[PDB]
Amino acid sequence: SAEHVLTMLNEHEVKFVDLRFTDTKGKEQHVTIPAHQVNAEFFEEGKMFDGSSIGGWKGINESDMVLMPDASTAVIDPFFADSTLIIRCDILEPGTLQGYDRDPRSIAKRAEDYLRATGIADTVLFGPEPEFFLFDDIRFGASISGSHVAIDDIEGAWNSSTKYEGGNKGHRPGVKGGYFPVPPVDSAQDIRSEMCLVMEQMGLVVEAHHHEVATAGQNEVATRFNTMTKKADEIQIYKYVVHNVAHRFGKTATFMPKPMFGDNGSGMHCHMSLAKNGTNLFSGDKYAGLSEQALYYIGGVIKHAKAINALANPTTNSYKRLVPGYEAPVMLAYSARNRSASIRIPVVASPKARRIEVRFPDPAANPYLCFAALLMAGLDGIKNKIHPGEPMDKNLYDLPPEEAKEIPQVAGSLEEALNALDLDREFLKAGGVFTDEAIDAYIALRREEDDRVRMTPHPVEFELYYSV
Amino acid sequence: SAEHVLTMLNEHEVKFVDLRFTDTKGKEQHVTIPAHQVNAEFFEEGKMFDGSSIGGWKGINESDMVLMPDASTAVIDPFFADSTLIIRCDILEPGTLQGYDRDPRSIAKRAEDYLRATGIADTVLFGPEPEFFLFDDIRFGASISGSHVAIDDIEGAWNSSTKYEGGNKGHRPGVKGGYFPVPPVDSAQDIRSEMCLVMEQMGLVVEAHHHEVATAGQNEVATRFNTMTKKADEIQIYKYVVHNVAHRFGKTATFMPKPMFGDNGSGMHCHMSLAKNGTNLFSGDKYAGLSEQALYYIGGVIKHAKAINALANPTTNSYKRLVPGYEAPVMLAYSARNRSASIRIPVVASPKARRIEVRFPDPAANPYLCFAALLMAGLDGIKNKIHPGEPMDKNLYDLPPEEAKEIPQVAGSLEEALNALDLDREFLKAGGVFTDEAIDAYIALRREEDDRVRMTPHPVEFELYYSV
Amino acid sequence: SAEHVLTMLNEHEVKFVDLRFTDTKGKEQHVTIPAHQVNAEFFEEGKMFDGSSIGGWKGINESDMVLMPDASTAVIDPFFADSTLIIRCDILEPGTLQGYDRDPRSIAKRAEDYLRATGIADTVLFGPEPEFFLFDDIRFGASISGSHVAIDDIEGAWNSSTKYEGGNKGHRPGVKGGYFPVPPVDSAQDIRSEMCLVMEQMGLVVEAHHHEVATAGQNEVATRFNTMTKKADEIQIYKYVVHNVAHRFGKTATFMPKPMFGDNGSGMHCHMSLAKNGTNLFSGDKYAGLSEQALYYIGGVIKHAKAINALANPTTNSYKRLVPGYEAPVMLAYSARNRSASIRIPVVASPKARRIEVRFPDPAANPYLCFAALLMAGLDGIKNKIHPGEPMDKNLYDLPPEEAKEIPQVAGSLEEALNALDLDREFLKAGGVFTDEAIDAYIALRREEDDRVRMTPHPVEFELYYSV
Ligand SMILES: Nc1ncnc2c1ncn2[C@@H]1O[C@H](COP(=O)(O)OP(=O)(O)O)[C@@H](O)[C@H]1O
Ligand SMILES: Nc1ncnc2c1ncn2[C@@H]1O[C@H](COP(=O)(O)OP(=O)(O)O)[C@@H](O)[C@H]1O
Ligand SMILES: Nc1ncnc2c1ncn2[C@@H]1O[C@H](COP(=O)(O)OP(=O)(O)O)[C@@H](O)[C@H]1O
Ligand SMILES: [Mn+2]
Ligand SMILES: [Mn+2]
Ligand SMILES: [Mn+2]
Ligand SMILES: [Mn+2]
Ligand SMILES: [Mn+2]
Ligand SMILES: [Mn+2]
Ligand SMILES: [Tl+]
Ligand SMILES: [Tl+]
Ligand SMILES: [Tl+]
Ligand SMILES: [Tl+]
Ligand SMILES: [Tl+]
Ligand SMILES: [Tl+]
Ligand SMILES: [Tl+]
Repeated sequence: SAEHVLTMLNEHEVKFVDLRFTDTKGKEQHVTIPAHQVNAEFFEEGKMFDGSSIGGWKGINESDMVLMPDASTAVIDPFFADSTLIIRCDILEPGTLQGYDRDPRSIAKRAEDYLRATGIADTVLFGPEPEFFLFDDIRFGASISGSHVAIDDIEGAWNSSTKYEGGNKGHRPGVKGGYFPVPPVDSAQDIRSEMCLVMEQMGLVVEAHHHEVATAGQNEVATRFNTMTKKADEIQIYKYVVHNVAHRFGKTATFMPKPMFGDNGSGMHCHMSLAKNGTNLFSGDKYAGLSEQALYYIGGVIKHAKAINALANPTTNSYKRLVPGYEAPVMLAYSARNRSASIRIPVVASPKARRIEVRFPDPAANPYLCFAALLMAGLDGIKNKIHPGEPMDKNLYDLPPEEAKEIPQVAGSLEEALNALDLDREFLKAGGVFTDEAIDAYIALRREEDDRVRMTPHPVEFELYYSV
Repeated sequence: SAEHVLTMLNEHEVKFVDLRFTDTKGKEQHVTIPAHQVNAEFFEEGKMFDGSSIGGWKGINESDMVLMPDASTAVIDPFFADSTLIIRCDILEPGTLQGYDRDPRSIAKRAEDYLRATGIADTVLFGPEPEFFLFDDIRFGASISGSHVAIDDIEGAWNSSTKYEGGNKGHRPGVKGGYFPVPPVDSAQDIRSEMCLVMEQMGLVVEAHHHEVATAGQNEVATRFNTMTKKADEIQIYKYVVHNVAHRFGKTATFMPKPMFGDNGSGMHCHMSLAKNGTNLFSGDKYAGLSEQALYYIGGVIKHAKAINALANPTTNSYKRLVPGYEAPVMLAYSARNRSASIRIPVVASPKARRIEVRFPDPAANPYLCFAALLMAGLDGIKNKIHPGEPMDKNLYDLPPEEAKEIPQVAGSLEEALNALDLDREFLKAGGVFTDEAIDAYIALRREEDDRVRMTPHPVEFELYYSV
Repeated sequence: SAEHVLTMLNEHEVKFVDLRFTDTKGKEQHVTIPAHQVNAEFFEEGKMFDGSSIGGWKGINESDMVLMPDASTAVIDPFFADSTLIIRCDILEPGTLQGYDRDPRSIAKRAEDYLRATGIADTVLFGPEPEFFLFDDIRFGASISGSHVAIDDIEGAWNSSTKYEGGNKGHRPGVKGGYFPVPPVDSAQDIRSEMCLVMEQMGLVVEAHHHEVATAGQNEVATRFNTMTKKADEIQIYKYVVHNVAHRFGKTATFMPKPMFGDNGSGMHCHMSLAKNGTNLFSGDKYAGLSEQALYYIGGVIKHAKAINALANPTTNSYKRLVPGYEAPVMLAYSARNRSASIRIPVVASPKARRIEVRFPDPAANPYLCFAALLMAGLDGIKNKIHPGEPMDKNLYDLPPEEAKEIPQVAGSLEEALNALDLDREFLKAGGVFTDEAIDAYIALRREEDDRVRMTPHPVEFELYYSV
């Protein structure tokens, strides 16, 4: 906090302070202030901007907002050359100092408050498992005469034939085979561990690291859960460390859900549970150790899944991952074993660790809005005792049409998720967490992104239709 | 001052002294003298030149002028290899030692004197927000067979498709999107902070630093306000540090108003206020906390805007920024919210900080002449109680022809600004600040620059007319 | 006419008929119809289109218009591979069959009618002297990262140093020196004569051909005068032959007014005279053999010059030619000798050949609208006895400020010419020749072209301002 922060300034001879926050789409933003500009004043009323310059926050008249430093988030940047301290901020409306309707962090905080207000529980626990890719070269573009994307990495199976200037060494993970081969097949041990050390120096707690399924560098660093809002902060720090350590090693990292057709996409499973006075409200006598409270939570998520998709799978690319695969978590059902089920129930020893894992989210999701939406849906399931029906332990739709298998599924496109969010918005507006304008603003930003993809001719359309 | 300067010579074992001053166009100039040439004599009567060699100062007969060191400006150069002390100078006429009519610094000082002489206030406060671009490669030329300009930077969105020799890393700001993404999208954190540290070592006080809106490296370092003339000095030091730190990092910086069509231009908003005995003469009971004195100041600026343009937007390029955009500050009106308004009224807490922000200036402007012109116009607004009319809080001309929206606007071209300055020159000649010859000399220099642009075929004219 | 046309179809075994017309900007357009589609019907009511597809003619609702073949214009295309007959058309409104307000050809015809209606004369004679350039290679472009134009030709003086694959032969016209050197310096004798033979095969009458002043291929083919509308038709045929013969010889021709800075631009002087019952209404007892009727004509042109500019110099490029040169015809005065005068009075033997030469037009001008505007202005000079004042036989403004030499001049920019046309529109609306919508539509098209040039950074601005 304030008192502590002034200490860190001298302990580390800090020269600058990097004010950070997240935009509507979920991208961390920043502005730097010299250390000498930090004072008593600054902490109680923050510093403001010429904001009319950000996206989905742009009001023609009322362009000015306030940056409120959260003294608890203070952490040293491990990359910058001059000693600089990062301080996450909240965006508050001037004078009122209440907390901008469109500020994703404020929204997540409101949802945490509302949890307590309803007395259903006092804390929400989140454990995302975000995956990513490390490449050596990424090129792309689109103009009137065409479009293209070219991915390249030393691990790419396609390079088995490539001439290298010191010789092709040839130990690389094949398609869907990068799982756990030891080095030299796995070329990222040193890279992943650096990411872990740095993540920890930034307040995160690492549980594990490993290469993922896809060829061409899919990797993962598993970090420990935490309270909802703090965890979304951690996700932003996580992405920052990944992006920058990658950069510092001559790589380029991406959190895109599906960079390649034919190999694994990157997902962000979300483990969750509620608690009250140190008791796990999700352990009980019901299915797999679940409380009935947990089942209503599930029911809520299943009822509002398509709307949640607009936040957990916010890109058109997200829908290229959530494609009728067999492992692809698209079926709106729960199970402890079935992998077609978008909600896995971790079979676990201690009741203290009982929870649910919503598998459909991907890393492109704004952690704040996605996490909050998951919660609000779960709470609407509890407030309204929405029974999640029976578990789907049998086997996926590849167990094709048995009754056509008309099991509820996730949105099949962004346009559809956006639609769902438009209509099914009430559960989010509860407790005044999400406002209509906040929701409409979001829908509009994403709608223009969807347009670019729907309007621009796709390379495959030529393969399919040029000789029509 | 003199006494102090002789100290710095020994404290830093200074080997050279760099005499600096600014030409009519606003470019800092210099000549170096060995430290041993500094003495008692030098400070009281300066050292002179073979001046007939400078532009707009060139008189065929009377070519000799005097360089008068201002001992208060002494500062060490942070780039030069041999210890050298910079000393800003004033250009005085020989014998009389009065202060050259065409010397921009002398002109700014005369305007500060005149403020006090009229007793309207004792000090003028200026806070420019100059923006700039950092590129990797800039090429251009014009000959009988053609013309061309090619800009290139690692951040340029157009490079998303470029092959790089170690691989394209791909994290770059899209068009109009370089605003606040954290690194690696923002590639200039280390660069900006170095600029800040150095600026401070040169007497400036930094308030903040951040990437700007445009792709391809638009950046900004916000420095604290100061008295008019001292601030124009600071602008020259600011440009020097930016240009040289950029150079030292393998970049090239430009303060051009509009290097690229389709993305943000660089502006130099000017925050201003007057004061007397430590009281802010701009706080009052009127609109948004303004005094009536502030409104008359505004009235003056609006009345003489087109003439001020000739100094605040002195290039033909300036007019490619001040183009009917929606954010483009071209409407001669004041408002606390409306962004179409070329004069924003900072909505602020403390009356101590009340002021106005004239948004149309750009960095190509000679800080001295531009600042002085702004003042002289404001004073003519006060001396003559020119009511600024009513505020324009409604909404910009994109709120097209409602009455054709015949709101006063800034000059639409340099030729027009020069014209305005020609005719509307009286407010500048007040107090003998600006002389006719000084003004005519300036108009002529700029007029020949305008000619080159008006006379040389433009690439786009071929796109438009070759098949005519 | 109709009867004759059906003859030519069999005499030349015509396979196709090319329907041609001119758009608002002045570019010839076409659509091809098989010869078998020509019949009785076709001539009396034409064939129509899905027109909503043309520029400045685009009405969202009422998109359909009629193509009315003018049987007198029938001529064989000398380039097309299959025998095809060209037939110029008029654009008429459906049902009414009256003649589109925005059809440039209809407008020229209305102006010829109006001449007769006022009884001032029965025929208008026009003799344009359009100049052009023949290049070998022309490249240009503009994107967010830059712009460029590169001209190249075997005659370009800059190629004196170029390595050619069979050796540089070295006989080329220097800057401003391509005037009349005999071949091999003049490399276009064969090219020009082919153009002449073809022009004649297309109904034109050639008076002379020669190389022009500029290096890099400026050339000219002088054709005989003719009645106003027929002459504008001839100009379109002229441009067609030039463009296509050039193409057929491995060259590329342009009618741009000023492709290069530093050498001659291309102009289109317009010789004019009026007649009644075979008598030249311009010969008289007044100045240089002129009638007083001729002087009033001149007066009219001088009064409405800036408005006429919007049609005779319709491009931003046009204003790079009409630049204070000494030979540059920018002064609104008449003279038999002075070359600063934009209106030369040909000193000639026979009274039968007395006329005036308005020198400021360039080839980018829509011949119909430009010619019509010249006439309408001259007629307004006659109807209102506007005395042209006294002749300017002395010497040009290079005979600088003698009284500042406040002689009327042509528009200094397109924006200004467009302005003039906006305000000074009445003389054109006379006789219902030009309608308001027709004029406003034109002004809008050109206004968007002016925008591209005013908004796009110019290469020279970097030369001048990058180090600002
Ligand atoms: N209530 C809870 N109790 C215990 N662990 C939890 C709870 N809520 C969330 N978690 C989180 O489950 C996450 C880890 O999953 P993991 O299976 O190791 O990832 P991956 O198999 O995708 O590499 C951790 O972040 C873990 O701490
Ligand atoms: N009278 C005044 N009182 C307080 N601040 C002033 C006064 N006059 C000018 N200023 C200046 O306003 C300027 C800063 O603006 P800023 O909004 O941070 O820039 P940007 O948003 O363009 O990055 C500073 O240079 C500030 O010190
Ligand atoms: N009334 C007229 N009587 C005679 N000639 C006329 C008349 N009106 C226009 N003309 C035209 O003047 C034009 C020629 O000019 P010219 O000086 O040979 O061109 P250039 O010197 O530019 O190569 C011809 O097209 C000529 O027929
Ligand atoms: Mn995983
Ligand atoms: Mn998992
Ligand atoms: Mn800015
Ligand atoms: Mn500002
Ligand atoms: Mn000629
Ligand atoms: Mn001529
Ligand atoms: Tl900005
Ligand atoms: Tl896995
Ligand atoms: Tl995965
Ligand atoms: Tl010199
Ligand atoms: Tl800007
Ligand atoms: Tl000539
Ligand atoms: Tl010419």
